[PDB]
Amino acid sequence: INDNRYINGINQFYFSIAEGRNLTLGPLLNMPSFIPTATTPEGCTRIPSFSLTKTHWCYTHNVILNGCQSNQFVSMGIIEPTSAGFPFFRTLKTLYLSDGVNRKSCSISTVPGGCMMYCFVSTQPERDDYFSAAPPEQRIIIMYYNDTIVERIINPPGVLDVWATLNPGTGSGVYYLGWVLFPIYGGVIKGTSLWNNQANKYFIPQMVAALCSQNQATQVQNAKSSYYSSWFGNRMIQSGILACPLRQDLTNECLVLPFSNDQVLMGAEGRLYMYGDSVYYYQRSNSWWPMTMLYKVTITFTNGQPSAISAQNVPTQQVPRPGTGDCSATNRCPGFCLTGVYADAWLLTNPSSTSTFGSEATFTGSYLNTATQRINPTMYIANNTQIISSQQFGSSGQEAAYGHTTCFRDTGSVMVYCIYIIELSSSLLGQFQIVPFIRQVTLS
Amino acid sequence: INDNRYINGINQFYFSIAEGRNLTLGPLLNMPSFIPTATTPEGCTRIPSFSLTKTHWCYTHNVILNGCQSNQFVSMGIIEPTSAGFPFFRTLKTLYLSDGVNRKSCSISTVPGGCMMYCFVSTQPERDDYFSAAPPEQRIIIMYYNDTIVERIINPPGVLDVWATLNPGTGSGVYYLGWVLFPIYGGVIKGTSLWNNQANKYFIPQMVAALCSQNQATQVQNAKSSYYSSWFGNRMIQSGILACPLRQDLTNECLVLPFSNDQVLMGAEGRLYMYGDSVYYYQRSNSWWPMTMLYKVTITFTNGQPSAISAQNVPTQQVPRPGTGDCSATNRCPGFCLTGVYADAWLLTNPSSTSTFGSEATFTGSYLNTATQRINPTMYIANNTQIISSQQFGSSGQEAAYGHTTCFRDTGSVMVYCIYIIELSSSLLGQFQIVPFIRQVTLS
Amino acid sequence: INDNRYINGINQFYFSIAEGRNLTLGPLLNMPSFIPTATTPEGCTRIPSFSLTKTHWCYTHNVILNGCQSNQFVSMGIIEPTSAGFPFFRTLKTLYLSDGVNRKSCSISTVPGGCMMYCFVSTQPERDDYFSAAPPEQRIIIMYYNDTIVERIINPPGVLDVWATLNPGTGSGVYYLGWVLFPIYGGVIKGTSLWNNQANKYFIPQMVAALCSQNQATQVQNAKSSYYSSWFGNRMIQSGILACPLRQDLTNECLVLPFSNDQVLMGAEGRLYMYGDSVYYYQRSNSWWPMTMLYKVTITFTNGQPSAISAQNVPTQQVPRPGTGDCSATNRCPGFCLTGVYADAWLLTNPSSTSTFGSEATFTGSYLNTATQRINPTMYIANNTQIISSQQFGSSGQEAAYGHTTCFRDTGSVMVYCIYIIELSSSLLGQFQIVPFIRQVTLS
Amino acid sequence: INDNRYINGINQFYFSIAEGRNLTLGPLLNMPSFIPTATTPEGCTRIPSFSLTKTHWCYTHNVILNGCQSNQFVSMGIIEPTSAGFPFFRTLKTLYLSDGVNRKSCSISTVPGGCMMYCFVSTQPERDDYFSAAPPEQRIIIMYYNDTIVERIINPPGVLDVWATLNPGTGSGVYYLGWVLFPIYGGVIKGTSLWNNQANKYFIPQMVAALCSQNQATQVQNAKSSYYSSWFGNRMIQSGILACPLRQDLTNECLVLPFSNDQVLMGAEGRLYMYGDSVYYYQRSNSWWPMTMLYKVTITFTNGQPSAISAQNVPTQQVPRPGTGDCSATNRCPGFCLTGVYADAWLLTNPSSTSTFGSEATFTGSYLNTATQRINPTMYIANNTQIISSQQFGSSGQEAAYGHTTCFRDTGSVMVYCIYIIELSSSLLGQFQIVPFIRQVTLS
Ligand SMILES: *[C@@H]1O[C@H](CO)[C@@H](O[C@@H]2O[C@H](CO)[C@@H](O)[C@H](O)[C@H]2NC(C)=O)[C@H](O)[C@H]1NC(C)=O
Ligand SMILES: *[C@@H]1O[C@H](CO)[C@@H](O[C@@H]2O[C@H](CO)[C@@H](O)[C@H](O)[C@H]2NC(C)=O)[C@H](O)[C@H]1NC(C)=O
Ligand SMILES: *[C@@H]1O[C@H](CO)[C@@H](O[C@@H]2O[C@H](CO)[C@@H](O)[C@H](O)[C@H]2NC(C)=O)[C@H](O)[C@H]1NC(C)=O
Ligand SMILES: *[C@@H]1O[C@H](CO)[C@@H](O[C@@H]2O[C@H](CO)[C@@H](O)[C@H](O)[C@H]2NC(C)=O)[C@H](O)[C@H]1NC(C)=O
Ligand SMILES: *[C@@H]1O[C@H](CO)[C@@H](O[C@@H]2O[C@H](CO)[C@@H](O)[C@H](O)[C@H]2NC(C)=O)[C@H](O)[C@H]1NC(C)=O
Ligand SMILES: *[C@@H]1O[C@H](CO)[C@@H](O[C@@H]2O[C@H](CO)[C@@H](O)[C@H](O)[C@H]2NC(C)=O)[C@H](O)[C@H]1NC(C)=O
Ligand SMILES: *[C@@H]1O[C@H](CO)[C@@H](O[C@@H]2O[C@H](CO)[C@@H](O)[C@H](O)[C@H]2NC(C)=O)[C@H](O)[C@H]1NC(C)=O
Ligand SMILES: *[C@H]1O[C@H](CO)[C@@H](O)[C@H](O)[C@H]1NC(C)=O
Ligand SMILES: *[C@H]1O[C@H](CO)[C@@H](O)[C@H](O)[C@H]1NC(C)=O
Ligand SMILES: *[C@H]1O[C@H](CO)[C@@H](O)[C@H](O)[C@H]1NC(C)=O
Ligand SMILES: *[C@H]1O[C@H](CO)[C@@H](O)[C@H](O)[C@H]1NC(C)=O
Ligand SMILES: [Ca+2]
Ligand SMILES: [Ca+2]
Ligand SMILES: [Ca+2]
Ligand SMILES: [Ca+2]
Repeated sequence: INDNRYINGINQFYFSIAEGRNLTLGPLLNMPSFIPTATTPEGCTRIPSFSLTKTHWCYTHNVILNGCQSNQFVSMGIIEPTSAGFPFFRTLKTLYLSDGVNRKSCSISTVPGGCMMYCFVSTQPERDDYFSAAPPEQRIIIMYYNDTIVERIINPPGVLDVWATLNPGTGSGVYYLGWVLFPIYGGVIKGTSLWNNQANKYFIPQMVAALCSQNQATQVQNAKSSYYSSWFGNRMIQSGILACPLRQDLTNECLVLPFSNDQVLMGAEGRLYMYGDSVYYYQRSNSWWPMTMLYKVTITFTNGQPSAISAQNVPTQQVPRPGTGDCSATNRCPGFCLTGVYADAWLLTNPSSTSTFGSEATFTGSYLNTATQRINPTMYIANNTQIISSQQFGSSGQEAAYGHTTCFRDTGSVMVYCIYIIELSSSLLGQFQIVPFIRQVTLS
Repeated sequence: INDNRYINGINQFYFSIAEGRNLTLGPLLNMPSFIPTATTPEGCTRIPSFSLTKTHWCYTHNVILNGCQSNQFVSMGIIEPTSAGFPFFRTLKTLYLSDGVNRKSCSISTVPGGCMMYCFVSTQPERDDYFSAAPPEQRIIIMYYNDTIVERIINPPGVLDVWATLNPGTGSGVYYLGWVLFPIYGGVIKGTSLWNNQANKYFIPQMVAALCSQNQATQVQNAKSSYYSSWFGNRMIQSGILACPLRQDLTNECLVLPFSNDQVLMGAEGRLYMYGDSVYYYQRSNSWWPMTMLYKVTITFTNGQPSAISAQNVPTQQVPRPGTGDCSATNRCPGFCLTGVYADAWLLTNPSSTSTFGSEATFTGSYLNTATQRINPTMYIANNTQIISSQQFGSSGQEAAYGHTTCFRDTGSVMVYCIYIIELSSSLLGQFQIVPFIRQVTLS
Repeated sequence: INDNRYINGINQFYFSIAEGRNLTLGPLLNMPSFIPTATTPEGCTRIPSFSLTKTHWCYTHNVILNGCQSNQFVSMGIIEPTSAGFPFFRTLKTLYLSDGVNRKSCSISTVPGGCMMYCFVSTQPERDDYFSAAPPEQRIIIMYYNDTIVERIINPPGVLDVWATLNPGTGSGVYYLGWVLFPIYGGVIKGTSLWNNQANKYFIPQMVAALCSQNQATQVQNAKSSYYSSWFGNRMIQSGILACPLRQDLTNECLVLPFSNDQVLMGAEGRLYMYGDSVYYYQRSNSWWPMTMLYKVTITFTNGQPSAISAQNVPTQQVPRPGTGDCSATNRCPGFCLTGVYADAWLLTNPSSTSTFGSEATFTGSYLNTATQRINPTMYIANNTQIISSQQFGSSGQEAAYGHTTCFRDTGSVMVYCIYIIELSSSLLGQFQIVPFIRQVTLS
Repeated sequence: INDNRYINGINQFYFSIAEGRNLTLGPLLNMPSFIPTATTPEGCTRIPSFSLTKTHWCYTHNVILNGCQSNQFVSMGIIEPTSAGFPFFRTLKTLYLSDGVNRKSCSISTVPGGCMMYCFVSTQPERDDYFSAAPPEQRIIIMYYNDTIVERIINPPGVLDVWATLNPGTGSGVYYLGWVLFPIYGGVIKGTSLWNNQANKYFIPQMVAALCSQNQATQVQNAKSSYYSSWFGNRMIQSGILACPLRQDLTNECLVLPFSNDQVLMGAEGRLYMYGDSVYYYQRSNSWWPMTMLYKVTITFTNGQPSAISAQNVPTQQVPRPGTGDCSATNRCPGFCLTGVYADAWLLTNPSSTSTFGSEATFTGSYLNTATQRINPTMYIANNTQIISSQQFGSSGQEAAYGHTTCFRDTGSVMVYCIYIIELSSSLLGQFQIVPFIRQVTLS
């Protein structure tokens, strides 16, 4: 179990609104990395997922032997203090799922006594998945600290003949009230109930108006069209949550809960968080709006089962991501787009602490500082409109990809540490080196 | 425990003399590295030690937060096959000794149910250790797989007032007949019994004559002087073995067994191996002879206690190491030298299988292919006089340091794999990145 | 162990009713304090707990680095005579629980061979604890004189879903018939069995009638309402006792025994005492009645387990405490109040020695002599209606807070000494300086 | 024993000459004080002595019940890290020597397994001691951690009829090569061998010339006269060292070793230190030169017994002390003086590391910043000519007295902490409150 110094400093808003204004990033600190490196120049390690809870943490990433176009590495352990005062992620178990099953886009989550991981089995190019009317096989693997492993092929209702494809968001899932929730996304088939119930719905971030040159009627029209991709088999690209009861005999008990397209952007990879008793969702900006999308999620239970989800966006115009064409970091107008990168963000302040939800919110993470290239990885702290602290890693031109950020407090020294897991392009070993950067978020 | 595919393919001579002639190195294979990386540009990870036995493996290295001038990372696990057929070193436990005790030059060894590690506590520059008449504190830490940890300060007899300094060789120790043996080295004080019993002794490798331009009388004179260093407090630089009975209450039961200077070169870092029931020793070439030094060690027991050791050198003139001044890779004449690098080698063939010990021996490892710089890491297979297979890693100029090689056979596919643990200079994260390269040693 | 001069003079009523009338306080005596001071102007040391038994004493207090809004200091030792004749509390062991766990409101008790301490883990403002339906984590730490330490998270039955919060009373617990008893208090949830069984119950001290201007029917109505706080999450503020069997593997064996609200006032901090074989309870006056509340407790065992407690109040109208608003030291009428200070009192005379329980009782302690401010610390001796001896410490305006009093007799010189542990506001080092004042209670 | 984080960071020069230039004092940190407070307004606690060694620390001070014109408190324990990273001096044993023997001016020293304390028995005003030809009784008490206590009255040779008085310097003694060394001082009788061998000797600090307005011949004449006090019975006020072999049956084995008056100023209180294998001495400036006096001491052994001592002064003109009349902090000219205060200093840099001994030395401690009053306690870091960092404690006018400073490094976090034990005048409890201030000495 995690050291006494951390058990009470996990999954919470660490600073008050007032303190958020005076936060700065400290130096990067050196700890033994718990994320394995490739041993060949061409080896590819990508798509990390990290979940940290009161008792322990779970980590996983995909490994491809030659180039990035597989096996899945899983790790679990605890956090303990070093003589220098900062954390050391102590690995207590390692697993390497290598058996011919092409598990991809995996999301992992901590569960009592272990880790639960959700993946889909890839057997063809992603685009092909959207055209085929049949969805890929879905699997959830439970790995207990006692070395028992139980993998199950799941068939949640409302998937067959509704979703042409379904993928985990790769971002971490969370254990909530006895259920394990994972972010999901995919393409929905035209004419289905889901498609019809979503017809004419769209979402436009609160701060777009002041930045978009188009008029309200034009924005609305374009936003509605941003949820359908002709390139991806003419499907409605949908975001949602997969709720699975913690059981070892899962078959069709997991539930697919899509977000209303009136509250969320075009479906994309994502991540789920827990701040106190509240669930939050991060949605990759793979559509027209290039800014960090975070939402407070309200989950409704009907007869002990998740029945519906509602999302409330934390309005911002900060931390853009690189994109292609008319959907770069400089875009501000609605339209159909299918480009971007995963770059989640951690809320250091409570958005509900303000009279108007998210009026003044502070968050931290990493982002690729450039308009269209996956370059210049930069760790930062920002509020709704400005970056109040940042530090680029490496020299300009340094290639990078996804970034997963997680923060926690050591209740002993009373300092907050954040880990920024970044896929870095390496010239020595492997295509990428996934690095768990760690530093302190200093108040002052 | 290690998978059934490896339990019977460890610590043995894998090929016959005839087969050794047709061995070649296969491609480097990509597996998730079990050696942790640094998370800052200046973080320094160095001095690895690796021990692999029938049941499991132990690994460790030193971590310094800023630059390479500390904490000690320890790891243990097993080996299991991947769907591609090659090994995956599965970590089952990690430890990070971080408590203010500056444990250095650590050597680790597998023991039933865990790992036993031997280190010395550094409190001043190495050179200062040789001048002070008092030796540094010596410690042996036993780490059981059940998480029990027992560290002891040891005071073996014949150390105080005999050795000005004593260090583990950093290379792996071995578990032999109930005792854990570690390679050691240091400086002996003038006028001591050890010094007197070693007076006038010297060793000249069998193949030096044909390569050295000096006459026999001159070589002998210079060789005798190569065991005394005026730079290192005027001490006799001695190599030896530390034998410790496997106990949890060690105090003064461990025994210091020095090698006779008539059979070994000037003391240096080293490593111990087990090939069947035979113990072998690798001695770093930190003196005048720049070639790989391997010896078969004969251990004598008197009353259940190791009482003396004898070494028989495997005569070679292959695989040189970079050195400074008149002691570079091109040197062949005896004289005092104190320069070199650690680069052990694994014997793929049995030296005793030939009528004349080591007349035709084959070994593999890595070496820095250059005369004086620690550059051009190159993995190879060689016999007594030639390199019969090799492959440089990276582009010329690539900096590197130590290299620890370990080979084992998968008795299922019947192929031999060797892991080359190499300290590589990295430009991205940390001063060095210790990489566990792995490939196959192919017969044909 | 305590010196022979004290082993037989602990936890007893030292004077007869007749002698109690002629008791006066002697000068304060100077002994080396056994309570550590802060080393910074802002350091905060508060909330002491002190337990003294036949063999030894246990002491503890909370330490907060900046201001009083943590770590827990623990100390244990014995009492021995000085050449001047008075006591010296000799510390034989010190401990500083500093590990990130925010242990608060701790109560300590002597146990054979050590100390047992009970705390709760605070993670949010106190008021928040009452609103959340989940109670804070509860912990009991046993610290043996042999340096073994065993901490356990306890989950006594009848706490979850009954008590929104639960805290130790901070006053000392006592070792009784193999069980360690601690005073407790907190908020009970509406609709629970406890709440229902307590419905319509109330307690009005025997001497209130003659001092209250309201009529009997009005007093009764207001008293009933004094047990419910809308400010503290609409909970019934309850007082009680936590009984824990002396074991090192405690989980759910400790028992929560609430006092009947027909015999005790609104729940508050408290302390348990032992006078001979009788258990006594002190209840902080945090409600409407501002006078010292002491009760003789009768404990019932069913099958070797504490099953119920009954309290009999020692009727007084002496020694008031400062309070806010209509609940100051001058208040005498029932109503809802949530203000006051901890100020226990030691009974120098046996309340049962009189035909009518407590008809003539004498006690000693400290109290803040003022109506609404925590000012003017004053040590005293008093009977049911008057203060018969007193001495203010410092000059008027001197700030102070809690006061823990403990008396014992030196059977050698035959004199009674009392220690008054008082939190004093200091201008030099720290926010408060907890001082163990000591003097004699003279007969004459 | 001390935590692993400190065992290797004690009694050493922590910084290089270059680093000494960039040292600053950090904030004062709050830890539970290990020095007991008085419990009455008039209680007097004074004259602390503190010794810290690899394994543990020893502490002691004098306690007088009424005013400062007795009993002796002794404490011993270890150092361990807190969750905030800084030290906590954990007391493991306390003792209170209270038995009618007036032990004064005690100096304490750590010894293997305990503490050895040296005191003299006062029976009359100090001045009377100098006039009486008979010296006061001398005692050394050994207190082992196992609670065994052995006190002995000692009669070292060369004391009777030579020294009219003899006192420990109150500063800590040190354990050196099997002997416990304590600083001493007193008055020598006219006509004795010591007096004759010291006749015409004098010492003038290297930096006095440039600051003194008198000529060389006048300075020399006045300096010679500064070693004789007509006020103190016309004795030669001498400084020295008392060497005692670590034995439990001491009688006349301890040796009185006086310093040559050609290398040291008029006798005064003092302290002994150990930096590596070197012994250093601090001499209170109770004579004409008001600046910090530190000397490297060379001890000569003849037949296993200390036979002579030699002192080499570290030349400075920094950190003056308050004095009376023509001997205030502003004085610079030789002459007879008998005024000053104890204020030792710790060397953060090695004086021998410079080509010219002490040419650039850095030290830290506390000093009363004023010309003639014991006021304005101020902690500082200084070099030979300037104070490069300082912070006054309290508001101007704050009375204080002695200051004992001790520094050590936590080899885990790699930071240096210094404890400044200062006698502070308090208005609340006791005449003085001896406070163990602690902070970090930051490099940068
Ligand atoms: C490892 O821990 C898991 C989690 O408890 C154990 O799982 C139990 O498995 C049995 C069937 O094999 C179920 O009936 C239980 O309900 C499971 N426990 C629950 C509720 O999670 C697993 O058995 C453990 N490994 C072993 C066999 O030691
Ligand atoms: C985000 O942070 C920025 C920078 O701190 C805030 O901008 C400052 O706003 C204050 C007004 O309260 C001005 O006094 C400063 O001059 C602004 N800084 C500058 C120069 O840009 C910004 O208001 C924050 N956004 C919010 C309100 O969340
Ligand atoms: C080491 O390997 C080399 C290369 O295989 C051996 O050299 C060969 O020796 C044979 C004689 O048996 C010749 O026919 C080849 O022409 C040699 N190779 C060349 C061209 O260098 C060498 O003999 C081996 N060393 C030993 C005997 O251990
Ligand atoms: C310190 O004293 C305690 C109190 O006796 C010892 O506790 C015992 O612990 C063992 C398990 O470790 C139990 O089985 C015993 O019942 C305990 N004794 C009882 C009844 O209190 C503790 O072991 C002592 N410390 C040591 C190990 O020397
Ligand atoms: C508490 O103590 C007071 C003071 O000693 C008692 O009051 C005295 O009562 C006696 C009657 O027995 C009178 O003779 C005195 O004049 C009273 N003292 C004064 C002047 O106040 C009081 O009775 C005691 N309370 C009890 C009975 O416990
Ligand atoms: C506490 O420790 C001291 C230190 O070892 C013990 O002292 C020994 O006392 C005996 C006589 O009583 C001597 O003969 C030994 O030489 C002493 N030891 C030495 C060399 O220091 C002391 O006895 C211990 N306390 C006990 C009795 O347990
Ligand atoms: C003690 O410290 C002072 C302050 O750092 C030193 O004075 C400085 O000396 C340098 C020359 O190397 C000048 O450049 C600075 O201007 C001086 N500081 C000032 C303005 O006073 C002083 O030299 C040090 N004393 C020594 C040499 O030990
Ligand atoms: C943060 O720093 C600013 C600038 O000094 C200060 O005014 C503010 O009070 C700080 N915020 C808080 C309340 O911690
Ligand atoms: C190795 O290869 C050579 C060349 O083909 C062959 O002649 C030889 O028999 C082989 N060695 C053995 C016996 O495996
Ligand atoms: C206490 O003092 C009173 C007044 O002198 C005296 O009458 C009484 O007897 C004393 N009490 C006892 C019995 O000790
Ligand atoms: C100390 O700080 C000064 C000023 O920045 C810098 O020049 C110097 O190198 C530092 N000293 C060292 C070597 O640590
Ligand atoms: Ca499909
Ligand atoms: Ca040495
Ligand atoms: Ca609650
Ligand atoms: Ca005298």
